[PDB]
Amino acid sequence: MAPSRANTKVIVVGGGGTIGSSTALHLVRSGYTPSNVTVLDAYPIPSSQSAGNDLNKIMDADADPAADAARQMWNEDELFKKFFHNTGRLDCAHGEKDIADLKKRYQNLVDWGLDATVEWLDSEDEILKRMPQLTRDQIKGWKAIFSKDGGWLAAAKAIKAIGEYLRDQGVRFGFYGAGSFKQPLLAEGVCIGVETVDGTRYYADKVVLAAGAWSPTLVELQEQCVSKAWVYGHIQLTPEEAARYKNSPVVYNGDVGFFFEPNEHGIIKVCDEFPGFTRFKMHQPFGAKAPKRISVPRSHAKHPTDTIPDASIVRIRRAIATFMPQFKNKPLFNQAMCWCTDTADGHLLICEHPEWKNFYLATGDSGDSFKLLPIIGKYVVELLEGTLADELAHKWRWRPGSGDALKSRREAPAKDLADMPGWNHD
Ligand SMILES: *Cc1cc2c(cc1C)nc1c(=O)[nH]c(=O)nc-1n2C[C@H](O)[C@H](O)[C@H](O)COP(=O)(O)OP(=O)(O)OC[C@H]1O[C@@H](n2cnc3c(N)ncnc32)[C@H](O)[C@@H]1O
Repeated sequence: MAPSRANTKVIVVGGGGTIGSSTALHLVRSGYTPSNVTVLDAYPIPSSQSAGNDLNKIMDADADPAADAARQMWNEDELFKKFFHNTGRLDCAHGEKDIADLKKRYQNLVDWGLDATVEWLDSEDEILKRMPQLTRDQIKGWKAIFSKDGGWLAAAKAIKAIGEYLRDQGVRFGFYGAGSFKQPLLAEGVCIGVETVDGTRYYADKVVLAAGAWSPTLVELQEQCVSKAWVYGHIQLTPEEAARYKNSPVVYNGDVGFFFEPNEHGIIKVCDEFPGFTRFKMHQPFGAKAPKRISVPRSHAKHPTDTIPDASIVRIRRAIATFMPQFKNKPLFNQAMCWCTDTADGHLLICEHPEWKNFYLATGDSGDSFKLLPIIGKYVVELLEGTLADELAHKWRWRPGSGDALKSRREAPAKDLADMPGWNHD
């Protein structure tokens, strides 16, 4: 019957990204033999097109079991702890609608699962006493929640640290044409390996597809996942300017955008807040009988001259003019699109393929899974071994026809890059 952990060969497709690197880590921590694990990625770990290849991501206070288990590891696991910056978060709102919603969010913590960590800031001057770097004339009528819990995650560094640990263990890697998945290798309905674009054939007992936004492009997912991009750009502070924002909280206003503490090189990343962009084109995933119109990521790693739409730049410039008016003349550089894939309900897609035995999906990240990096591979290993909790097996199940992922649980259906000029410089 089935091999032991030490004798099981596993291929992790997308193992240079978030879910895939975590899966490879948890296979080695679980006592799989490192040389029996093969990481395949289009790009070397940390993949240059991974959504986790970022200077920073937010760590919030999500009460979910996966998020809580990840939070404990960001605080306690020596591989990850140094990459969690506990700056806290300043969530601001203005206008009657946004303030009323913020006030209810705050009350839902008092009423329910404790505040302790959280403060209501009921005026401009209370926001300024927390964050003196803001400008009063730009925050007229604002209120905020200040949370001391959470902060930001040094995302690319964390995936790089997993990759170094995996290399030092003796995990096997294939990248570029030797890593770019083309198709599963099927033998009478059982997946026994993968073929890459260069024609290399890798054989294993189990295959994990952790290909992020590329997952519905690579195999037929029946629109369960729809891929979308979000945007950012960067500004460079002088050492004196950057020292003002040492340990600064993540600052967010849902009408405006958000920005992070400068990194150790003085760079602040600034983001819009919006429902994402698709990039529909004709493509034929493995298991599709003909080409289909699907959202296919427009990869900045493949197209490094790409930037972001003009509309996005206007929004990011508005966010800088509002949060950091003293920096409005700094150029916005290293502008990029970053891709995720939404399910209709925003829950993960972590399941065995219904026809291809031993081929597992680990995707549906839905734009909020970087914080799960330390833990998510544990659940994927449980899935491979048949021990995943039944409630999670159901929540993460194969579910075509379960709702429109174009809108997902977001405010609107995503707009398409074909309609949003300014990002293509070919
Ligand atoms: C884009 C984005 C995401 C994001 C965010 C802001 C932006 C702009 N803010 C976040 C935040 O504050 N907090 C948080 O927890 N998450 C946030 N996110 C979302 C997060 O980045 C994603 O949910 C998560 O990183 C997705 O992980 P996943 O593992 O699913 O995807 P990935 O890291 O992109 O990795 C996919 C890998 O697949 C490889 N690939 C693609 N095609 C192939 C082929 N053909 N063969 C082999 N490998 C392939 C990619 O190269 C990549 O490494």
